[PDB]
Amino acid sequence: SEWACPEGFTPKAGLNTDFPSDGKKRAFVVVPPKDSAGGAPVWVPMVGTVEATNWNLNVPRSGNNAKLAEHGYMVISPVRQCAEQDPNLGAGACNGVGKDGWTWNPWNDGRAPDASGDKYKTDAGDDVRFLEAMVRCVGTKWKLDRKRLFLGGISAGGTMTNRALLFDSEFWAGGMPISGEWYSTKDDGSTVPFQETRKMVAAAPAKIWQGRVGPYPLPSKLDPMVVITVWGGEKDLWDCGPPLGLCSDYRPTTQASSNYFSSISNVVHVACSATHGHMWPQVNTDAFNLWALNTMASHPKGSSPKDFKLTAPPEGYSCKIGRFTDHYK
Repeated sequence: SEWACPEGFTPKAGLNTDFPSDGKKRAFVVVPPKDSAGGAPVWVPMVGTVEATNWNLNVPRSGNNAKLAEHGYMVISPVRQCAEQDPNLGAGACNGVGKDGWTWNPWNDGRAPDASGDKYKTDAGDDVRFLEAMVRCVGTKWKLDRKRLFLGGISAGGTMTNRALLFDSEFWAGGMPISGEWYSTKDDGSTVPFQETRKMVAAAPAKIWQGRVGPYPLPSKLDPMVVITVWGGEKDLWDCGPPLGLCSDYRPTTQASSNYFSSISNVVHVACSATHGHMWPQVNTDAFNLWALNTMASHPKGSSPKDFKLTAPPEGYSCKIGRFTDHYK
């Protein structure tokens, strides 16, 4: 069976705590659709560094992702390890550098550039496993569509989405990484500082760049999926003030991710450009979210790329099949 729960755990509507996974106690919020017509498509939205899981689900400014349950989607939003099972915790310990082999603390989304992260060149990490186990467990109490499991997120959550799609494409039918990092590296897997990294990518904008967000080396093949990468435009940057300052620019990262997924023949990639900067899509939010999910739901796992049809997104967005062509000149 595709569906199972860990010993002693049973899923319920709303907040779930103490889900056992890789020896940790994990939490997640379940918002079921009113009817699971024999099998509901799934949306797993993830916050980034400073927004609380409940904001992403219930506050417009942060996405209002629970609204998708009104349109037939089962929505499951996972709580970050650092928030220690609190869905109302925004930043806290989450706003910090990573440890134990990880780059950034919110999500186990990319191996650290030093030796500490070498095990993660091949090990997907605890978060990739949690996300799958979580969905597999909810699936024992509500009927879910195994071929329509989609995940997504903003910032660190988009980074985590990229990692899960790279390491566990057998599970997810695809997803929507919004302004996620790629942690681009040189071909041999080594990392150079932010500035050089930005420049090397701008110097070769169509190249397939390796990255610590994924396995090293990146897979030459993946299971069938549909991926919608979202870039928020010129101001889509992450700057946390001195001394670190500007440390992520999502132009090269969404270019690099779009290049890779567009190069995998059995994966449909959609490159969406918006103008809201770095936060959940702000223009026509509800409409965009529903457009994006229905677009992914139109391409269930195992669909042929040649049959995918892209419809126009709401005003505020410009999407094309394939890699981004609007990031570099």
